Amino acid sequence: VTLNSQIGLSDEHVGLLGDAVVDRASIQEANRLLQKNHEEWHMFFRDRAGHNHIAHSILTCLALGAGPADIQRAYDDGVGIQRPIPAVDGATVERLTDEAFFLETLGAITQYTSFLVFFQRQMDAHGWQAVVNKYVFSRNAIAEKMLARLYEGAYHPVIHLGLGIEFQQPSLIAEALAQAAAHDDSHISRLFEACEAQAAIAYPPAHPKPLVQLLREARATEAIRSAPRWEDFGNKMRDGVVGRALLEMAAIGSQFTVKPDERELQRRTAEMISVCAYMAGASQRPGRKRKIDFFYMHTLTSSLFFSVLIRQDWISLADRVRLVEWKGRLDLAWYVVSGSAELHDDAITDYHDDFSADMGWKELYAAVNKEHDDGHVAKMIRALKNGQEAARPFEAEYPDAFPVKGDMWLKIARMALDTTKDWPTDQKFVMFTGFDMGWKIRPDLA
Amino acid sequence: VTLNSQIGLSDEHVGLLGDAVVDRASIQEANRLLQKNHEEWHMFFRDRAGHNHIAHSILTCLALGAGPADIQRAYDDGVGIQRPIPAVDGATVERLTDEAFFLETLGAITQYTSFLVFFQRQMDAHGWQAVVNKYVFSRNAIAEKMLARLYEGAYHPVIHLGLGIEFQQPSLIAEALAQAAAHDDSHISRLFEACEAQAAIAYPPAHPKPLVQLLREARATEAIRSAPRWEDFGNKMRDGVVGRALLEMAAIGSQFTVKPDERELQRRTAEMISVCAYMAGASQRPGRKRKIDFFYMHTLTSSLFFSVLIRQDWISLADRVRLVEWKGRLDLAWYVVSGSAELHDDAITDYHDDFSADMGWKELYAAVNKEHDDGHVAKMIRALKNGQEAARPFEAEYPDAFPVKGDMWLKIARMALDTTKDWPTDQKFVMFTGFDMGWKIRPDLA
Ligand SMILES: [Fe+3]
Ligand SMILES: [Fe+3]
Repeated sequence: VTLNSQIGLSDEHVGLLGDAVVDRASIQEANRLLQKNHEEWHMFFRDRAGHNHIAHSILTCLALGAGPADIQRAYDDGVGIQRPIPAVDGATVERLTDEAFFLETLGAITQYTSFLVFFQRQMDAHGWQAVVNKYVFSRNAIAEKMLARLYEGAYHPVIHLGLGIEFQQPSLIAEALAQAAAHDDSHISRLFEACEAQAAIAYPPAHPKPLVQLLREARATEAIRSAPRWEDFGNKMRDGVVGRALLEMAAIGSQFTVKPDERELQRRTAEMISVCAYMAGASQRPGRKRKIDFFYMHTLTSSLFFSVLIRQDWISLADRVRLVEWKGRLDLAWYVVSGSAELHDDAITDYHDDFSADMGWKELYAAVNKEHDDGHVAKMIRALKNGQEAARPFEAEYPDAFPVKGDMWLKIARMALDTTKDWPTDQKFVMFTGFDMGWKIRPDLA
Repeated sequence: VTLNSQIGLSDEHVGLLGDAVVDRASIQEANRLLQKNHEEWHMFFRDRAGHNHIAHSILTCLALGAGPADIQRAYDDGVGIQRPIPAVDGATVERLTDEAFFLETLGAITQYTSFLVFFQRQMDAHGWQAVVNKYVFSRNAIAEKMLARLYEGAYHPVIHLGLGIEFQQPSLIAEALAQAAAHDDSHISRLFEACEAQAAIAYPPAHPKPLVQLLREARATEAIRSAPRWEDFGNKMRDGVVGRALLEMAAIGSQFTVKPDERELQRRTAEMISVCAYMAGASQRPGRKRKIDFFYMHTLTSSLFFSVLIRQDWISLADRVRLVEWKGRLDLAWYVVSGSAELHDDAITDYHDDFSADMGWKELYAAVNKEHDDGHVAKMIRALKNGQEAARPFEAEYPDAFPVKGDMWLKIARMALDTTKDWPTDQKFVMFTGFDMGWKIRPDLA
């Protein structure tokens, strides 16, 4: 029992946004449940596509004005699928200090408990800021591995990492570092390194291209669009993009360069958020019902937490610039993984539905704090608010790099609640909306 | 503030070519901008492929008949990417007299200012002719490391040096010796030495083979054509040519020897100039557009500065031949790095475009002095002039070693202006034309 491994929320740094009052009984109700999830349940409930969203739903719902029972609502929904946490092999723990052992242990889902004990015990020594800036931002072998593993599994470790920095809870930061260390490899490091590779020789992008301009250039490149197959299934990123369209995707991804200025870093960070929302909202089929993509939304949810990192004064700006660059390049990969679906602006500009035809951010916050899900729909509307705010200082100055502007933000958030209400968790979203097969076999899609 | 460290231009030696009248206001205008670049901006703006062409563009444009507002143009266009010059570490400076410290400090980009201060203070002592003939042509440990470093990075340090000996400004010669000292190593030394190595045991090339003959045999050698890969990217030379085809490529380059005659020195110097222009003008794709290669064009821009060296009386003739020798042996390595693109004479004999179908050397000079570029296209046309004149007394006697002859010199200089007018600096040339990847991912190539 250490002060780090205890999850204690404080009414001081509670929410990046801060546009909602938090019922104080939730904070005592949240910590009580956050501690259970911290020492009872496995982070990975399956080996593949397994993530313990219990903490993410409890935290994000809170920052949107959650009640007491609404916090219990998040724990009760995601515990029905939750599996117990492995034991801690103390031999691995004491051995994880040797650089040779830490690398050979990476990829062990069953060793998550051991990695958590290690990062917690190392945080009790040099602090949560020193651990991250030597296991993530350090440019040595373990860093250049753990850093890519934060983007693994649809940016789920880097979402865990961002929350622990938002509410300042080193126990959470320990989990994210352990989650990234016990993740199966998706070969996405091979894409990150190649993208920063020809970003050296190829010079110079005098006028940096908008990220949306690279999205269109991606879909036209048939080798990229043809890289994912419905037969690849879970290994669309491993045995598809990275496996077939590596050299080609890196050619598009490399052209996304963030100049090392702070306003420029804020500028391009918002560009990624407008693109992510544009991806989840404009991936609709003319003629069919509106429905969001399960992996396009994960590009959006994670965008909010990259605004957390660029504000941290304890990360180097090159690393802060590196986090947005690696973010934007891996998004163009996921856009192809879902099927590179066609994005037209008419669906988001012309969207109406009586249920939320006049709801505001607050009403959406309220209506989302009570609905039963894994927390995904909540995180969407939370990021779309942040995307609206962080883009506005720049929205008018470059209208060609921001496809989502002004009122489109609220529209997408409304579409997020409409298309997932009165639907089970399995049938809320679609998996791979760019694949015509994804809509055929599903009956609820019509 | 020393007389050597002050860039003062005179109307006595203003251009190796000298076939253009120079607006005398430009000389005063060029001197006010070369000094800023001499004491404000870093020689390397990035660690890899980073070079300060501001001095190169201002110098070449001036000798081409630049006006006052055209000298400012070159500075105005290159300063946007420039980064601040590092500080000088005085301990390094005072310790740079010890041979051991000099050898350990090499390769430190952050110590360019320190090397520049050391080479300037040594030129204030024994002169500019004495500093170079003891740190370059001295056959000791340092000079043989620095000489191979003068060819690093596509002959850019020797481009600075050639510009320093041409206009007689010891401040520029200091920057060139400090740029080659602070350069990263591409392992091209291990190719230079193995070139001269079997150029001793193996004997004797009775009738020396032309340099266009060694190109073709190097492309047929599948073990040389296959060493560079698209994944190697930046380090195509370090971890590709020398990394894989060191022993092989050394068998081709060593056959390029220069007999120590003085007419043989200018006959083999002009043969390199015609071989280089043959690489940048014939590297086209039958069916696709016309566009030069970014590294083949660098082999031609440097040929003029090797015409500055063989005329220097203060360099020994044995050292003036080894320069042309090493130059010709590294040019063979760059033909392979770009991809050993097929060179067919038809592309430079049947070249027509209305924009410059009838332009002479005086109009190309006029138009290139007003086009906004890094200075590469102005320096292409200038080297083809020096190549037309110095190859003319040898063109007809050996028509089998001058693949570009007569009117072909003027067709390539037109080709430079057309394919690089109306293009941003990033899209003026292609990077690696022998690789099919280089033409696929670029949309402008059609
Ligand atoms: Fe998720
Ligand atoms: Fe250059």
